[PDB]
Amino acid sequence: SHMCDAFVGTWKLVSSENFDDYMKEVGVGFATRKVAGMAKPNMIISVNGDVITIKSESTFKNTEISFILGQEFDEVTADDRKVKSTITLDGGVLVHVQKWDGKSTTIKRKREDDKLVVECVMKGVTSTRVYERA
Ligand SMILES: O=C(O)C1=C(C(=O)Nc2ccccc2-c2nc(C3CC3)no2)CCC1
Repeated sequence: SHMCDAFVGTWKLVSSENFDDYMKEVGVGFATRKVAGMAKPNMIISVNGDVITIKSESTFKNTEISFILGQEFDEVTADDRKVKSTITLDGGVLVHVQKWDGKSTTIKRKREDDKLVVECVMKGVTSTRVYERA
């Protein structure tokens, strides 16, 4: 047992707050914001050795990242940004930093009760997205 076992599984979006404004701050255009905001993703998290895989599946896009904690990777985001990402575990929270064009955004994933809470921060704007087990 490890590290992320409390994250592993299949998770479904149950609430979102301030996601349109988060997306505006990251630079997402109108049409992508409207369709992305309407998405109801499932989040599938798995671990195999040192490799963590996170899949986000929705009607708008299916995206998947695999990574090793602390080891930077190049990522293409849902909104088609090319970013440099690093994911670490800090005090039981998965912290995902994306860097591009001299900007930065941080996505934190934490277990809280029976939920997986995703907090997304860009400049002063926070979005909170709550998932429960599927
Ligand atoms: O995993 C989550 O809750 C989180 C996100 C998400 O769900 N995104 C999406 C899920 C389906 C479809 C589209 C998106 C989409 N995100 C974005 C830009 C904001 C990045 N453009 O489209 C993004 C942050 C964490």
